[PDB]
Amino acid sequence: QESVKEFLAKAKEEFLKKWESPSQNTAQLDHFDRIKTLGTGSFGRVMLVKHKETGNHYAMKILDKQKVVKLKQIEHTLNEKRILQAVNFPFLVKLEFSFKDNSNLYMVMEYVPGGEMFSHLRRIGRFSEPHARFYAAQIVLTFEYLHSLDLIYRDLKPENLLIDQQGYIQVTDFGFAKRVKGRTWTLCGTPEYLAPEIILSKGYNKAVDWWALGVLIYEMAAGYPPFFADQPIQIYEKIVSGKVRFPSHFSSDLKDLLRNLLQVDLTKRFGNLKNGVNDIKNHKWFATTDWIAIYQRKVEAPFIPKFKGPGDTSNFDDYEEEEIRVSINEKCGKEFTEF
Ligand SMILES: COC(=O)c1coc([C@H](CO)NC2CCOCC2)n1
Repeated sequence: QESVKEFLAKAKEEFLKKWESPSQNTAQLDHFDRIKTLGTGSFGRVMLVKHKETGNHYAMKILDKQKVVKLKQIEHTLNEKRILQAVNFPFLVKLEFSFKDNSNLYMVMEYVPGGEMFSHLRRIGRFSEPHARFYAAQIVLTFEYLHSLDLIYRDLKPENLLIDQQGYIQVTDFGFAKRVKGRTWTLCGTPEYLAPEIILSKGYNKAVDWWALGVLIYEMAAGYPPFFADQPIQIYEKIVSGKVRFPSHFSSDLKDLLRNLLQVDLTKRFGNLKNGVNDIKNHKWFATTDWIAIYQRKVEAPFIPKFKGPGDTSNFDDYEEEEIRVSINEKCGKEFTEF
């Protein structure tokens, strides 16, 4: 379709210009007031902050450089910031500022108060097929965009999808995203969502994102993921078998789409065939989806998360509040020069 082709050509042109000349050092820490910790990880945290001059709220991801190095995440953190400052799509969280100091890397992103899809899914139990399909369509369009830029996302899971004030998805956490023109090899991603070729230590490509979409759609429509087991080793055994049991309440069209996304043979997997994303967009399960209306955010969403305003944190969890300490001495300057 000429309009999609022209859209994606322009998208790549615009991405490449920012990719080749990344923005750097566009804010500093004392421009913000810290409000609340929204999430943690082994090498950083994400805090709700408020800009002191504008009053705008943001989600500030703070990465400890020394822990990034120790956990062998240097390239991944450089990927994350370089990609985020270069992309632009309705369903991707926007990076507004980035900077670094003696101790930390900072990515200041839009704050989405509706919370993670994970929370809403666990609260409701499962989404109806129309509700799952609305979110899935946004992921399909997002992956069509990312993959056209030679980007692999590699962290699709319900925790990484925020629900915004219109009830639409915003994909967050580009910590594993990478520009890859052929194959890549790193073991990363959450066990339940890993494609077989990742588990088997193969060179893999964008087809792993389409596998993860199959896992996501299954989990949204069932309320639990298809390869569920108590420990990762047992999850991995189920994944590589690819034996999947579908709830009888799944429609036949849903089952057919899922068998083609959860195809162990990556050379047969939807999204990775000659017709690319169009095998997904044209599948019967998506027959009711108006792809353009989704892109233009003209479809009424299945629900609007309850929240009081742009500063409300009620849809996020409570964490111990720790210092944001900045050393008097620069750490790991060399490793993060390009950030
Ligand atoms: C270092 O730890 C993180 O950066 C982190 C941990 O948990 C999360 C979640 C889901 O991954 N995403 C944010 C995105 C912005 O709004 C709150 C949640 N991020």
